[PDB]
Amino acid sequence: RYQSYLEGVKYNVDSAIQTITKIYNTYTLFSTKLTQMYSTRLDNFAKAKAKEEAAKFTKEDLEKNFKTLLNYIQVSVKTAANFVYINDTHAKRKLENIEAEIKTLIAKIKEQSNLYEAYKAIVTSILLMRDSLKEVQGIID
Repeated sequence: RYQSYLEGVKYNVDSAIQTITKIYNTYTLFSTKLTQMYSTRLDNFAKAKAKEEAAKFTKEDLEKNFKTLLNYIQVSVKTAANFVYINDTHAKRKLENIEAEIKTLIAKIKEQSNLYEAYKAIVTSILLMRDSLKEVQGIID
């Protein structure tokens, strides 16, 4: 009963952590394509392929990943609202703080026309958020 709440929060927090890693790995890959397409060491064929690849990253994909992240945390918060003990109510409080931050990041992404700039606006925040979510996992398990 109460165990299924703890299990549900653990699953959704783990999925949120994975989603952040997916977003950060996308940023890393995007960055390398932008570097490659202006590189002086690469030939024209290779730079052209890198320019094509840099153009295939979408704001839609970033926004989808952020909606996936928000949804995992929102389920975590709804489930954690059933927590009653001193340590797991603290986990619930951290998750609500993280939910609010995710909404702020989704708003920041909207106000950036340039996709790389949108990633740059959120990378520090999501890296810190992943660490905070790792703390949450320890607080309850």
